Amino acid sequence: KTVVVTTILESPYVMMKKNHEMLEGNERYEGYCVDLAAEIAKHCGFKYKLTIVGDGKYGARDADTKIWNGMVGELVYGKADIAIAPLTITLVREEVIDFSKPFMSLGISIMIKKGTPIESAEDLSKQTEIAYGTTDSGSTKEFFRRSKIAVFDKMWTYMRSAEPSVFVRTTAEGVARVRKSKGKYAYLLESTMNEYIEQRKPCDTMKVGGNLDSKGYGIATPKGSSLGNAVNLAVLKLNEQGLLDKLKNKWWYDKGEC
Amino acid sequence: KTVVVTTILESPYVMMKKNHEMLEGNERYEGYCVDLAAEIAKHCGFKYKLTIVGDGKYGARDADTKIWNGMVGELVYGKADIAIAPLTITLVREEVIDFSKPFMSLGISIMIKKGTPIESAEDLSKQTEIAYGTTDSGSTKEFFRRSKIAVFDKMWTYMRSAEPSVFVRTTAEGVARVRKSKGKYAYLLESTMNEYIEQRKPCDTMKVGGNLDSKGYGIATPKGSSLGNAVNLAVLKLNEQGLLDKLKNKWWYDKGEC
Ligand SMILES: Cc1onc(O)c1C[C@H](N)C(=O)O
Ligand SMILES: Cc1onc(O)c1C[C@H](N)C(=O)O
Ligand SMILES: [Zn+2]
Ligand SMILES: [Zn+2]
Ligand SMILES: [Zn+2]
Repeated sequence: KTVVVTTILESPYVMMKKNHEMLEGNERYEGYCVDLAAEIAKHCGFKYKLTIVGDGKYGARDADTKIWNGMVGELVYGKADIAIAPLTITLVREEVIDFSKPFMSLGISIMIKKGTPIESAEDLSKQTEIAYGTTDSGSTKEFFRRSKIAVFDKMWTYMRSAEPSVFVRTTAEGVARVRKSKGKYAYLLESTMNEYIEQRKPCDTMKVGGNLDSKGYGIATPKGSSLGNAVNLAVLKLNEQGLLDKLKNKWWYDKGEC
Repeated sequence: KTVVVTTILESPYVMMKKNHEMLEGNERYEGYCVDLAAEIAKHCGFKYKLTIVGDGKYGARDADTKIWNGMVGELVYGKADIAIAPLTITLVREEVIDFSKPFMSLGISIMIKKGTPIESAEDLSKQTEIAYGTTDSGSTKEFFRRSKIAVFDKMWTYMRSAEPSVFVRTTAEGVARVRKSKGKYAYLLESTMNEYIEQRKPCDTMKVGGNLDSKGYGIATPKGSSLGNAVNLAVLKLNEQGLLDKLKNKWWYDKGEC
């Protein structure tokens, strides 16, 4: 009956509302994905319940245990019926779950503390004073791990061996490390969120260079789910109507602090 | 079973090779989609024949007969097994055919001669001296037809009633019209092509302003096709391998002549 939506607490997609403690259910959260979830449900005609993924991860398969974690995992093991989050459409994930066409287009990028002498990935690879890393269990980390491109492979070879760890558990943790490391730490994260942070006080971070790749986020459902077809048509319908662009402007730029 | 591939002669996606005269079959053509078709065929393990869409159209549904034309029509009516072309993933099309995840990200844009006083869509809508139109039977013409957004809607009302016709049969016709119109004609087409033409002699056109939307091109197969699954995963693999980006630079900028 009520569709269980797995999502992640990640600003500006899903965030705890100001006085959420005084509210119930879906009304406790606000964000791009909360707005989208409400629309996807309206158009597909289903009641739903927003839920925050238990392990706070996007989703990766543990080689060896072979168990999927994050939102991907909740879909795979049947804990949730659908995932509405900034979840990247990738091959290893599409092999175990279904994705609608993209609702947002983006790519990996470099976030620096303003003033950092770095202008590209090539710059990062060619040096060592400035450490750099990615978010722990997801598509960005897999991108470098699986890359055959010289620059990206050089970066992986360093990152995978760097001590202490250059990987962070969450985006907030990477942004903080960037802000606190006095230009000695750069962060590899998707452009959508790099751009978001660039507009939030203290306005001390910046996105540099072009995107490392081009890809998208999709609404995910368990393989062979009944919701798949309709959510995909809903996504296409809503993008064509301009809602998705309207929502990015709302959560990114209208609410800009810089 | 040799796979019949429907595609369209559209630079730099598919073009007749210089020495096509004494060449046969697939060898007669070259371009981004020619390499892409070879790549996907390789990964999906099938033999194929490139064939040019008979009516030279991307694909639109006649409102009276409800009959589909273009590459979409060839797929719907079983004249082709797969379409490998710069074909845009849209709702009306996704309803009759299947599309893999995007192999290219893009958006509708504005092509001006060069030196013409137009900075954006808003500019076009506020004047009458400079005529502007789109290509027929495709997603761009649909974008404006079904657009509730003030500027785009206003633009449609002008283009629809326009006399003479501001719509063109092919992208080649639109580019020629912009080039010969002494800046009195602006063309609405996708960013991918706008940026391609911008890098080709006589170097007299230019893309102005940002894209009007964000979408993607997908490899299309007829509903319930056996090829669907594999081609989708192959597209994902190729994008992640970095091949699509390799192909983009090859046919767009390495060959750039401006
Ligand atoms: C959001 C976000 O931003 N940078 C990132 O790596 C992520 C996580 C990424 N979207 C994933 O699905 O793994
Ligand atoms: C290519 C291209 O470039 N501008 C355009 O309108 C098109 C056609 C568009 N890709 C379609 O599928 O109709
Ligand atoms: Zn709605
Ligand atoms: Zn290959
Ligand atoms: Zn007719």
